[PDB]
Amino acid sequence: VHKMAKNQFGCFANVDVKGDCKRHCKAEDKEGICHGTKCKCGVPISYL
Repeated sequence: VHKMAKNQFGCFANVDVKGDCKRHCKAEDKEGICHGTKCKCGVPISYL
C-alpha cells in the first residue's frame, strides 16, 4: 500500500485525521502526532 494516506494513518496538515495517529501510538502507550503527511509518537500517555 502506497505512502499517501495508507501509511500515515490518513493524517495530514499536522491534524489527527481519518486513521487517527493517536490510536497507532496508543498501542505503544504513547501520544500520536501528525508531523506533515507523516505519523510519529509524541510522549508517554503517563502524563504524571
